[PDB]
Amino acid sequence: SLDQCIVNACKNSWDKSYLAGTPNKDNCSGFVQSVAAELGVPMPRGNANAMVDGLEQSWTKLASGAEAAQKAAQGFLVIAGLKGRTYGHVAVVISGPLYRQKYPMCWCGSIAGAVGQSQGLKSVGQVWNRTDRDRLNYYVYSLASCSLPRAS
Repeated sequence: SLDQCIVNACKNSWDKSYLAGTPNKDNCSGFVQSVAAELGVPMPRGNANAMVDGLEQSWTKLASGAEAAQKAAQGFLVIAGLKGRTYGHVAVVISGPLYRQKYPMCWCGSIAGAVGQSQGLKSVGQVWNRTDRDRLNYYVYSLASCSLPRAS
């Protein structure tokens, strides 16, 4: 794919509650935490702003959304993130055609409701406001999370 393991982790994480009592579909940071936990990727703790701060300090940053999609297609966990004045947002980037040839497809939950939610059917350029989508950071983990295709 080779992002099938990541897509699977997204699907599995959608109905989980990383923070007890708070469905991940209603909590962007919790959703990403559950995905990372399933994949065995260490993550900074906390809300979206805190996670972005941690990723900024420790993870390789990609140059573009196009590169983000390519890395996800190679089996890497790639997080799109941007800090907010009051609330930030984070999302998992997956492989797929770029929206407006620029913005990669994603999975994310959000307390905002539908506008901040994507089950792989929206891009980061639809979830984030127009004044934010060109300001996103894309962080990739140092090792691929996905495995070889099935042997048989």
